[PDB]
Amino acid sequence: FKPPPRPDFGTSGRTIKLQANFFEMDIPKIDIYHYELDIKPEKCPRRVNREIVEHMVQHFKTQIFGDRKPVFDGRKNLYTAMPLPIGRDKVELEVTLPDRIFKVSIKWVSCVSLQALHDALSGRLVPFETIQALDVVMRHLPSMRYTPVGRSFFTASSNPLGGGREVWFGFHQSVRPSLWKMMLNIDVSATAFYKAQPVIEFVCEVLDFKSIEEQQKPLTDSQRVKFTKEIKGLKVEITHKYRVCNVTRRPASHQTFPLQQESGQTVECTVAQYFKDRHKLVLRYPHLPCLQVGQEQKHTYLPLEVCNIVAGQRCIKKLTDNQTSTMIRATARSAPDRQEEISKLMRSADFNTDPYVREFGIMVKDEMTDVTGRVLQPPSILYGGRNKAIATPVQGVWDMRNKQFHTGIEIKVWAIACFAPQRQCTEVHLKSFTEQLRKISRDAGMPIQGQPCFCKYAQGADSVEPMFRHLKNTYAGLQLVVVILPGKTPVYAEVKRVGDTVLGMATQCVQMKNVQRTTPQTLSNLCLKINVKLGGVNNILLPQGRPPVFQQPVIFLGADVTHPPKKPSIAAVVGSMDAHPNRYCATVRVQQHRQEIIQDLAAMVRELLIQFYKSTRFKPTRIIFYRDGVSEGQFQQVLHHELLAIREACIKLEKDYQPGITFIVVQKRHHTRLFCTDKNERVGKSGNIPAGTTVDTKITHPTEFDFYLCSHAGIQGTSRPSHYHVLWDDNRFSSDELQILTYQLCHTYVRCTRSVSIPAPAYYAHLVAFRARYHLVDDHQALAKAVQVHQDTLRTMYFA
RNA sequence: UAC
Ligand SMILES: [Mg+2]
Repeated sequence: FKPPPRPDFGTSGRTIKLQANFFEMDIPKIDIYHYELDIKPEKCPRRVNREIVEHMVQHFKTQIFGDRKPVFDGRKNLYTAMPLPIGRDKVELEVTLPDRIFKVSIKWVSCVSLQALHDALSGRLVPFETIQALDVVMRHLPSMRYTPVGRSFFTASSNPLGGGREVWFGFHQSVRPSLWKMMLNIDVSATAFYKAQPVIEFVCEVLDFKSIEEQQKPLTDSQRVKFTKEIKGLKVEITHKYRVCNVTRRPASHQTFPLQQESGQTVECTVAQYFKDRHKLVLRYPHLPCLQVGQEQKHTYLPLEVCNIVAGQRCIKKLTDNQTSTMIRATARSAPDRQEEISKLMRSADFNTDPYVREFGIMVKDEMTDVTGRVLQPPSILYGGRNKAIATPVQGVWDMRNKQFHTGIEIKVWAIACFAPQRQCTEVHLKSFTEQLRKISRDAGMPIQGQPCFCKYAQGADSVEPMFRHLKNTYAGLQLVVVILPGKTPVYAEVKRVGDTVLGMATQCVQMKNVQRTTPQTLSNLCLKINVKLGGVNNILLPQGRPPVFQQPVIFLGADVTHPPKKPSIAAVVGSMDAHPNRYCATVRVQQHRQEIIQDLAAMVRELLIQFYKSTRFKPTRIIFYRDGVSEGQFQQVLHHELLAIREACIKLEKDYQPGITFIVVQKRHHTRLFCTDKNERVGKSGNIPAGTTVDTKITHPTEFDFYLCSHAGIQGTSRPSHYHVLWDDNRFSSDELQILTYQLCHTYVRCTRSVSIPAPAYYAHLVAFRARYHLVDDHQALAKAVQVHQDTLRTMYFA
């Protein structure tokens, strides 16, 4: 029901001086006053409402507001520093915007006690409405100055991404509680928007046209479908605002609509003819389709040449890899650089001279918060082979030189399928590839004995299944099929579909591009996934160097949801199947569109418990549950349902079975940044904090059990420390034990010899759902059937 | 193949 209080403050690890992008706020103790606004029409966008309120305050200045500067949230709530002279009773007013008349009623609703909040920060376990009030106050002005996106703000600076897209720089701002004081979280952000250009040029940039003069013919269906999928849902505006709901198949010269003549009779009329009659405009490009806007019952069609893409539209649809890369190159910068940019941002914002921040007596410190962090000692890693070499993670990174796999799978029989055109990928390529791969393999501890028994060329996904159907039937004990493919191709999905869901064979693909030039590290990293794909163990945590939670049987779960770019959401939960913990088992379900809550969690947890008991012959006395990607506002419901789901999964097994459940939420999408005070502590060109820095003081929840942990070594840009919030804990973990455990689990990721940002279970869950995505593409019964995995595939970490 |  309620998250546990904080048990203790972690004392383990080596102390480090840090600075967090949290800026202390001096909050007065006075009572803010809360008024409610009912504006009609009631479905106006927040910006219009803000303009209405502005003009309202400036208009009724004489009898209502006076010299007071109230702050507005864009919806229905208006706050004032000192009370409005209206009393309890509701007042109605009219506000005219320069041609429209708005009826705005204002009635006093409540009082916001800043003292209650102040005291909550000091042992009176926190009012959300007060924090939200402060938020409104702090972001009243930037909301009117810039383009608000969630808790961020953006503007237009000439930073093309291509695709009709652009880069907008801005910032994130959020009022946040912390022990004792109120913090202002300020970070530099940037996101993708759509350019303010004519739809013609949009078509040009989407279909790679240098000019609209080319393609002097009607569009390929191929093209229409792409442009349709690009512009659908976007707002346009007439050059003489509408919402594009569809794109016509027929050109503007032939696309018709029911036109009512003055006699009353209706006759079908072409868009071109209508624009020639009504607007005296002859379409220059009548061969091009139309944009169906508004209601589909309205039958409203607009030619492309008379529409412009409305400025300020954030790009939500998934970015291409090149666009994403460009975004990275434009946004990524070292930690000191980002810190300086946040400083310039604070200087530019100048909260202390803000009329509204002044009005409410709020004051913001210009210095980042001094926080003392602790670099946790990393776990050693035990490898196998003759040596049984122990590797020590230096800066969250280690290697496999003079090291073999823990239990390297002896590869005797295996096949090679190349879908690469043989001109591009030739016999000698395959030979040098298998040669190099074998040397690196023997050096890795997973010996691929003998040349490949099978090795053939093929093309088209249509031939994937039967080829496999042949292999499994002609080679006894066939362990692995190495599939070679060039560039983007749906054959990967087919190979994964048949391989994981149909026949149950381990498949390891390589890009054709990476076949010809082989680097020892690439091949080694390939073997890392190949070994775990065959059920082997690459490496384990040092047994003696582990938290006491491993004293009695414990299962580690990792859950995540993934949402579609009608298409269902994918829920994925994985569980540890040994005591290392290395090998994991996977469960995956399809569920309601954009439903974050794992609906069928109980069945999955039950299934994982069953597999655990089958693999270890033990009933886990403790269940550790790492939940990914849950907003701070969705906590109570996801906890209420999923905790009861795990509990019910335990009860459905046995009446007496009640293991301790630790419900933890891992957040990676936040704006908490940590910087090194001493330049001697900076690591790499990024200048980031080292791998293992843990912050559970100062900027963390005043009462609850939460902590920041930066388990990964920043390679590029500024590191984002993973936040962990303990929603439940029957096991009564200490801060040190839980933080160390969470840190050590980040070293159990098998796809790389380095510490990752989030623990292996959550990452694995993400991989499972991401694989289910490819399992889908190729009614609920059929989907759940297509996502289900072959039983022989099930034991093994196929998602690796 | 591995933010
Ligand atoms: Mg997720």
